[PDB]
Amino acid sequence: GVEIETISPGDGRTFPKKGQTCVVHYTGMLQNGKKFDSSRDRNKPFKFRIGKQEVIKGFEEGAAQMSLGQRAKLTCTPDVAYGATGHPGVIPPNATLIFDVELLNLE
Repeated sequence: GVEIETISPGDGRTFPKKGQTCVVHYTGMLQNGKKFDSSRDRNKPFKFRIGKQEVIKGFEEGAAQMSLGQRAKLTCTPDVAYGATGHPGVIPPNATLIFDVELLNLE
């Protein structure tokens, strides 16, 4: 259940592929709640690649459905990230997640 809500500007052509290492400014948001995570805090913008299941499934499908310079808004369903489990102390079980994602990558 990946729904993309894009703030317009960017290119719409540089799509990330497998074996490509990308740079994402993410920011976590809880539905009807406070924040829990931000790459803007540490300002080391989380260099990761595509094709190793490093990220969670809802964030992974949100990566390939974006392009260079775009600014989307993810809405991750509980069943793809942590809904049955819950990340201990940080994410409760059955939690729907919101992410502020801008793709300023390379490659």
